[PDB]
Amino acid sequence: MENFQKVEKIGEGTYGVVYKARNKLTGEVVALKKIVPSTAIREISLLKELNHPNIVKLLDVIHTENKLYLVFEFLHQDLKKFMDASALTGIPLPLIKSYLFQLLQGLAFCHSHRVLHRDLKPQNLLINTEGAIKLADFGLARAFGVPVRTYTHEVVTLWYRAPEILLGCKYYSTAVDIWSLGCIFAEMVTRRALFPGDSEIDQLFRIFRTLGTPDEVVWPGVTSMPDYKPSFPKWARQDFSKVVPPLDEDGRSLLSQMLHYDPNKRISAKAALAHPFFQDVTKPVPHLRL
Ligand SMILES: Brc1cnn2c(NCc3ccncc3)cc(-c3ccccc3)nc12
Repeated sequence: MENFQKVEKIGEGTYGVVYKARNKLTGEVVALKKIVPSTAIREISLLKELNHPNIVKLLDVIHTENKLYLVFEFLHQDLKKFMDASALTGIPLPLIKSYLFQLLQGLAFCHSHRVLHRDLKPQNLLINTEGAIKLADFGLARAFGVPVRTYTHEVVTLWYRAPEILLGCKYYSTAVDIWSLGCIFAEMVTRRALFPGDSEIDQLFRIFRTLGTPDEVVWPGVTSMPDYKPSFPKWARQDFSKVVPPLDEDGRSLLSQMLHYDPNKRISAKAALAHPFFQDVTKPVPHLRL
């Protein structure tokens, strides 16, 4: 770590503080994350080769004095801040579309190598002045786990958690990331979180009130899941036209396939890239005030 000069704190991550830092040598400006079982070291080390333009580059892993530091490529803004900033007018549809398209490419890449994110959320979607958006923290969950609270005691958000995780499926799939991204897509369009649960049951019930309480018809095997209870209330499903106005039919159709209950039926990232919603996709430049 003596090779880096911290510039400022840029975030409170799941596993530790995240700093903007300068490589005291090359002058490189980076993001430095403070986070060791050998399995974690091997898993993380593998992420160094998982490179794609829509994944924040993992530059190096530093293990010293039994402390772990991850050095990443630096980006100037995150999607949470960008969305807050664009609240008054909303993010233009062509930009939301470009972002979704790019994020789907990042997921398709990671998923092809059998790597899951498992904790996608606006805070870990990073943007630059060129119109790019990238996923940060891919693979860390499998390496370190996903805590209930952060090292700061901050509550880890449930808002984007897939229903199979909430229902106790132990061996969830790449579909969990498609669910999260669908939640984020709806939030960009409406300017409000889709399912802002504040406990596991609130999160589940918020999903059920919008998408209908799942049953054996829409999700074969659901009633057997570890945390499923026959006493869950039976709510009816709402129309997407009410949920994400005024998203067009193509967008509502895609969102519906990203939020399918049955993870087996949920659209894959690769199939989503082929959806008609992306027929007119472009890459606009966002207006960034740094
Ligand atoms: Br890797 C990583 C690379 N950049 N980066 C950024 N950049 C955005 C930013 C935010 C504030 N000041 C300057 C740049 C934020 C976070 C982050 C980590 C945890 C929580 C929130 C954001 N992680 C990262």
